Parts: sequence; structure tokens; C-alpha cells
Amino acid sequence: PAVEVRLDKWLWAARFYKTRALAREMIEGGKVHYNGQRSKPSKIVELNATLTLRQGNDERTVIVKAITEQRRPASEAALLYEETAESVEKREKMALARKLNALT
Repeated sequence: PAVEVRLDKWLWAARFYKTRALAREMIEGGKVHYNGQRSKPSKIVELNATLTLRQGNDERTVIVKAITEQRRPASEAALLYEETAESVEKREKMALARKLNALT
């Protein structure tokens, strides 16, 4: 089955975490959810799955659009998923509010 890529490898390939070991720690900390639930490092990624993950102190919800074992460049990896519009908005709004409480 050459259509089986682990969630920890995937998260690293997609550049969400610097190393697979870190991606594995985040998963085990419950900081990454797969279709709304705790997952595991060895979970095989499926196209269109919904992943919710912690980025520093940001939360992003992305939909898996491609699977690969290669970690490509910044702009290139970024193409293995599509962040949801609701996720981008939530992030923005929190960022804005941050900059607001700042100018006050």
C-alpha cells in the first residue's frame, strides 16, 4: 500500500512542525485533532480529512488536499492542504483584536 502516509510524517511534510518528533508530541498532547478527535502518530492520512492544530498560540483548521512523504519548500508544501475560510477568519479576528487592545 503506497498510499499510506502517517499523520506525524504528513504534518512535517506539510511544514506545520519542524520535525516529525515534534509533530508526534503535539499529536500526543492532543494539540492536533483528526476529524474532531484525538489521533495518533501512526494514523494514515486520508484526503479531505479535517485537521485542527495548534500553531504556537494560533489555531488552524485545514482540509487535507494531498499526501506525500517529501517536505518541500515553504510556499510549496503549503499546497498539501487548504485552511478553512472559517479558520482564516478566526485567526485574523484574533490578530486584529490583539492589535486593537494594543492601540489602547
